Amino acid sequence: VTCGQVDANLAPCVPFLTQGGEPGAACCSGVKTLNGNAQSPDDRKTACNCIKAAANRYPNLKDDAAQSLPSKCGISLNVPISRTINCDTI
Ligand SMILES: CCCCCCCCCCCC(=O)O
Ligand SMILES: CCCCCCCCCCCC(=O)O
Repeated sequence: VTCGQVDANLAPCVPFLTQGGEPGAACCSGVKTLNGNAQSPDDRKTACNCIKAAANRYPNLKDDAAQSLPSKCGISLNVPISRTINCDTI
């Protein structure tokens, strides 16, 4: 898992992450792609830290949209969607 793939798959989610509403088909497709390609614990930790880096690159979006993104796209995660989670301690 590389952070470039994370960014490419989450790029269609920026409109929903800034303007709310419902995540489109492309954003949910990217979310499910990322979820299905991060299988092993190391893959999931890598993807989590890539997502944290991306969130650092967007430091002015609040959390609620990203919190509702997994349920809206039909996935379930074992971590909260938060800037302050520690990815390497699960
Ligand atoms: C936990 C390993 C990574 C699993 C992929 C989750 C898909 C991304 C969901 C959160 C996206 C975001 O809130 O920016
Ligand atoms: C595995 C999903 C959790 C990913 C770690 C950080 C996710 C929250 C970061 C803030 C999301 C945002 O508002 O862009």
